[PDB]
Amino acid sequence: GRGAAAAILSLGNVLNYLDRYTVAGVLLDIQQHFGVKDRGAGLLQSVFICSFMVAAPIFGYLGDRFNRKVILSCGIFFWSAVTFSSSFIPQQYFWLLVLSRGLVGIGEASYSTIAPTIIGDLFTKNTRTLMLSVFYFAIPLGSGLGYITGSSVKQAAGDWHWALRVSPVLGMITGTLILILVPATKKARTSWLRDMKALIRNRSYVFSSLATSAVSFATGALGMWIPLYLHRAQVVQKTAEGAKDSLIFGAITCFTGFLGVVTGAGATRWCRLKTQRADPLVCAVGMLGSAIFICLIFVAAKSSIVGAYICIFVGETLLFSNWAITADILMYVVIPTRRATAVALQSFTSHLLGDAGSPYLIGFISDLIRQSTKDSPLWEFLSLGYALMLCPFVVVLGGMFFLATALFFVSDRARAEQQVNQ
Repeated sequence: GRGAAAAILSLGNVLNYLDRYTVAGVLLDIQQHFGVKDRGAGLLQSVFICSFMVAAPIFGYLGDRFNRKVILSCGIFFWSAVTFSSSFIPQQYFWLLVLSRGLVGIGEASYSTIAPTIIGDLFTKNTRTLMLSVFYFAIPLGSGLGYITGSSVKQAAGDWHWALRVSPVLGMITGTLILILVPATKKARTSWLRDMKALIRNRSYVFSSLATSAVSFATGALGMWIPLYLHRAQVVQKTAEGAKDSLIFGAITCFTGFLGVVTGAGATRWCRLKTQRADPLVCAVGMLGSAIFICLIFVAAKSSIVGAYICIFVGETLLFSNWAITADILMYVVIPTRRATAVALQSFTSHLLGDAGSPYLIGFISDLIRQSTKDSPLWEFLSLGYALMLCPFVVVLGGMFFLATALFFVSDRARAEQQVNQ
């Protein structure tokens, strides 16, 4: 009953992230077929994330206006149909694909905002901790499966459109299953405005919000431009493959996400006993290590793709570890009454600052570098590498933000406790 409901919800989340990251696996094919440059490639994910972040709050308000199950199922159908329609688009028109990506982002935001409430409502007896943890595990597996499925469908069918055609068919079924296995779950604006007005004064919360914004920026840009960068490295070198590269990247991504969550949680646990501020400090250490390895990838790639893959592995491990700890930092620094507003504000801020227009930023820098210079495989590879060299700096800045959050942690916890008393 309820267990099958949460199972189908987790499958829907996996398919959600699969649809989200399918485009990255065949970005090269899409770019070659549509005759667009790195800027046009960026536009896709930029508009997608923009629509997602703008939609999540309106979908929360739809949730407290309408039923959760109805919203979530109508969403599923919506983005599945939109993805299938996007698969069937003439090459003459490209903005149609951007609009389809935006609509899919709207739907995926609806899901990401509605499903957690359904999971929480299903179980209240402390099983929801584990079931929500399953929901969270659905994320890295979802992204890895997106990469792998896109690459494999492209390699088998020989045409990229099929990559966008297969997933909707899987999605529609899950939607029909969502209603079948999941039972139905069972002034304020002024208060929220005061909540924001007093949250902006929270130093540690603001610094953690900036840090997670840098995290989102780096994650989005790198996860979207790594496949193209690897294929460019291969074409520069005498011997080249691209589906296998995306397969390896997706496998590494999911495995590193799981291992990184585990290692981050554990390491912050052992570090707590040494000193308070352990969670921000371990976040900063992980961020800095991720920056070092994301900088080393550019030196390793030209020598060999495999070295770049190990660098990807390490950087992904750390950059995924930091999430589970920044979450705990957030829930420490903010009081219960005002935790929902703080979570929504942090999510929107992270999406806007990072992963919203970041792919377009990388693509625009790469296009500028290619335009100023002559265009050829080596120039393309070097330009994309230089454009990606911006992400390590953002990761270092996020580590500095985590350090700042560390500096003002105990006093903010004291304020939170003294406010909780009353």
